[PDB]
Amino acid sequence: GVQVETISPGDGRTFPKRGQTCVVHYTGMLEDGKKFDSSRDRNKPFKFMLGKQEVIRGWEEGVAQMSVGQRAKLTISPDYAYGATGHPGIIPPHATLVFDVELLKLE
Repeated sequence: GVQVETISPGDGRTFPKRGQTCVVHYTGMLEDGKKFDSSRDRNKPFKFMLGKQEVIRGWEEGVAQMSVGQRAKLTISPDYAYGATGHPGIIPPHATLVFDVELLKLE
């Protein structure tokens, strides 16, 4: 399902763990390449404890594969995201997500 892909290498070491405050700039675009979200546009770094289940399952799972300082593409499967439900008002149901994640810093 989810198929996170390395873009550019990080430390190659510190993968995300339980309870860590993951910190990433990112953007979010559909399969079509149409965007729906940007971390940077806000210019605010995005922060989330991993395993907290506060996010879509694919984000919760696939970020862990990334290293600190790594840039990576999250081609998250819809089932691991909003899926058939879809994100109301934004993401149409059954749409694979594509994130240009950059793991700034685990915290």
